[PDB]
Amino acid sequence: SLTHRKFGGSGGSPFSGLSSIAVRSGSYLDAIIIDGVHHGGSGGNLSPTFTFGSGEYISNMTIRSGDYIDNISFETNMGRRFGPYGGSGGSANTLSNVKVIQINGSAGDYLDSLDIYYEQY
Amino acid sequence: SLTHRKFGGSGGSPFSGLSSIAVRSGSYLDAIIIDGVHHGGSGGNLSPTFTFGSGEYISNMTIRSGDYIDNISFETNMGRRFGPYGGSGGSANTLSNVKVIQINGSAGDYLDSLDIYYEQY
Ligand SMILES: OC[C@H]1O[C@H](O[C@H]2[C@H](O)[C@@H](O)[C@H](O)O[C@@H]2CO)[C@H](O)[C@@H](O)[C@@H]1O
Ligand SMILES: OC[C@H]1O[C@H](O[C@H]2[C@H](O)[C@@H](O)[C@H](O)O[C@@H]2CO)[C@H](O)[C@@H](O)[C@@H]1O
Ligand SMILES: OC[C@H]1O[C@H](O[C@H]2[C@H](O)[C@@H](O)[C@H](O)O[C@@H]2CO)[C@H](O)[C@@H](O)[C@@H]1O
Ligand SMILES: OC[C@H]1O[C@H](O[C@H]2[C@H](O)[C@@H](O)[C@H](O)O[C@@H]2CO)[C@H](O)[C@@H](O)[C@@H]1O
Ligand SMILES: OC[C@H]1O[C@H](O[C@H]2[C@H](O)[C@@H](O)[C@H](O)O[C@@H]2CO)[C@H](O)[C@@H](O)[C@@H]1O
Ligand SMILES: OC[C@H]1O[C@H](O[C@H]2[C@H](O)[C@@H](O)[C@H](O)O[C@@H]2CO)[C@H](O)[C@@H](O)[C@@H]1O
Ligand SMILES: [Mg+2]
Ligand SMILES: [Mg+2]
Repeated sequence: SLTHRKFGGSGGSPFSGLSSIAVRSGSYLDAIIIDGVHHGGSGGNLSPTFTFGSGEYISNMTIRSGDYIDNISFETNMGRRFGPYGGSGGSANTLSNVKVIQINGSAGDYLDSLDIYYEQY
Repeated sequence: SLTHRKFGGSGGSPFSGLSSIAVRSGSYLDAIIIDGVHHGGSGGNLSPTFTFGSGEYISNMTIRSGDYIDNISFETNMGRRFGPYGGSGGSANTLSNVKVIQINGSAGDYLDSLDIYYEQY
């Protein structure tokens, strides 16, 4: 059962473990790069890195996928945009009015799949 | 209390976003370093970095806390432990028979709070 629990006090500035994202892309997502950790292969070209602010999170996202992840775009709650990066294959699926918590997946020479954990609002 | 969705195909090798953890600690946790990214202050002493292996996840965790995070220790499904790090203040809470998915929190000069996202078995 998926859940969360908070320990500690009320001080400080919020942070997420998911602190930055970049991709390598061409026709597909060759790689997704999460906090600088690379998942996938070395093809395509490297995107800029998106670094989240305190309290900033992915609120909406569009993922195109087939056998692999074709394309990623997202928007944050601060209205900032990442992508689209990738190609035009697959079909699109969207998350709307969410808070993304984690990005897991599977990768080889490319990014095969994503398993996105999020809160739905 | 949260959900997940999968996108893409069945190829490649699985990965988890949460792949390394270190802390700075004294009396409290001054900081937590997740996938290399520093959250918190510059006090205390830097712990070794725990780098997760293939198929490894936190299955047991004990956090002491009050206004801040006083102490952390955890064990993985593969029997590999981190800590205890920190002090003996606050009060203790344990999660067990879990799979930790993400660590968020809040931090200033110290680690004020941790929000642990997990599957509960
Ligand atoms: O993102 C995957 C690759 O995209 C491009 O590769 C294309 C290539 O441009 C095209 O001639 C060929 O027919 O298809 C491949 C993809 O299957 C990039 O040039 C590569 O760097 C990427 O790996
Ligand atoms: O998500 C990537 C692409 O997945 C499918 O393409 C497969 C195709 O099904 C298979 O016959 C061929 O051998 O491999 C390609 C991927 O290289 C979708 O049909 C495409 O729309 C996607 O771009
Ligand atoms: O991420 C896409 C696939 O990557 C790998 O497949 C490679 C294979 O390792 C290599 O020997 C061959 O030359 O190219 C293929 C990619 O076409 C993984 O082994 C697959 O599981 C992934 O789907
Ligand atoms: O982990 C927080 C800090 O713990 C110690 O600081 C102590 C200090 O040793 C003691 O003299 C004072 O009375 O209390 C503070 C904590 O409130 C470490 O020495 C520091 O490096 C840490 O930042
Ligand atoms: O988690 C850190 C400590 O939090 C509390 O101590 C606070 C106390 O609540 C506050 O009134 C005072 O001003 O600061 C101290 C921190 O030194 C818990 O009572 C302690 O057990 C915790 O160690
Ligand atoms: O993480 C503990 C707190 O760190 C900062 O608090 C500072 C504050 O900025 C400074 O003016 C004062 O002198 O010291 C405290 C540390 O106790 C954050 O601003 C707080 O939100 C955190 O709780
Ligand atoms: Mg408490
Ligand atoms: Mg400050």
